[PDB]
This record gives sequence, structure tokens and C-alpha cells, in this order.
Amino acid sequence: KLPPGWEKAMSRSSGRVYYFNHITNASQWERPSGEPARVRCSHLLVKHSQSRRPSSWRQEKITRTKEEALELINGYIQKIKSGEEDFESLASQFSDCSSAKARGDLGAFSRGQMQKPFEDASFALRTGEMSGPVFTDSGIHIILRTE
Ligand SMILES: OCc1cccc(-c2cncnc2)c1
Ligand SMILES: OCc1cccc(-c2cncnc2)c1
Repeated sequence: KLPPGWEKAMSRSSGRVYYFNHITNASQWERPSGEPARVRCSHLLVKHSQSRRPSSWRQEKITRTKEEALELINGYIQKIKSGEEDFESLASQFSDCSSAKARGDLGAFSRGQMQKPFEDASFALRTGEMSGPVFTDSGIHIILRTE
């Protein structure tokens, strides 16, 4: 019926159908369009107090809760989707990953290299697509597939 991981849902506030991907946590109004050895992705990471290493170049001691980190991620997603801010700009300023210095770019990678929820979301994204919040032991990610 639909590409890998998509399903139909109904908006609670408008009653309009929309589509949700349970691998990438992406959601959109339009019916999704239409696997490679490698993909290239950027990401924006927001760590929390239960992250494997609760520290980053932004903060020596990361104390925000998981729920607070999800609220920050959700806000970044809203501004990217509105065009008020670019993904690269938010990643450079606010990602808790060292890759912030490269606008979030991780380069290319194969299956078996990244943490599994990150890998699965990366490979389920189509080129140019953005994930919703993706949870790993490092924290919460927004993933952008660039190649
Ligand atoms: O630390 C700077 C830097 C630059 C470029 C790549 C990495 C890296 C990190 N972890 C796994 N693989 C590659 C790190
Ligand atoms: O897995 C690749 C990887 C992982 C984590 C960080 C990087 C990176 C890239 N560019 C600049 N700084 C850090 C790359």
C-alpha cells in the first residue's frame, strides 16, 4: 500500500487524514511518495540527564530532563517546517553533538555503524526527507537525509 513504515491516521483537531511513519516518526498531510548500501545524514542532537554521556560542547553537565529535551526538539522541528529557521542553522547553534561544527553533517555510513534507532530512521528516510524525534541512548535526534 504505502512505502516502508507508513500508516494512515486522523488528525484529532481537524479530522483530516494524515500519514505517519513509525520508523522515522515523520508525519505529513500528503500521501508518501512512491535500499542503498549507504546514506549520508545530518542530525541535531538534544541530550538529557539520562543520555549515555550527559555532557557536550555546549554544556559540561547536561541536566535537562528527557521530557524537556523532547520539547526543545519539537520546537526546532516546528521552526524548520515553518521555514523560520534552517536545519543547518539550528544544528550549528544547538546540537549537543560535535558534528554541530559541520552543520550537523555525519557523512556517509552503512548499516551496522550507528545506534539502531538512528540507523533504521536514516535508511527509511528518502533523500531530502527529515525525521521526527528519534530516540537513542545518546538523546533525541532530528535526522536529515542528504544523500
Ligand atoms: O572529533 C572530530 C571528528 C571529525 C570527523 C569524524 C569524527 C567521527 C566520530 N565518531 C565516529 N566516526 C567519526 C570525529
Ligand atoms: O559517525 C560519524 C561522526 C560521528 C560523530 C561526529 C562526527 C563529526 C563530524 N564532523 C565534525 N565533527 C564531528 C562524525
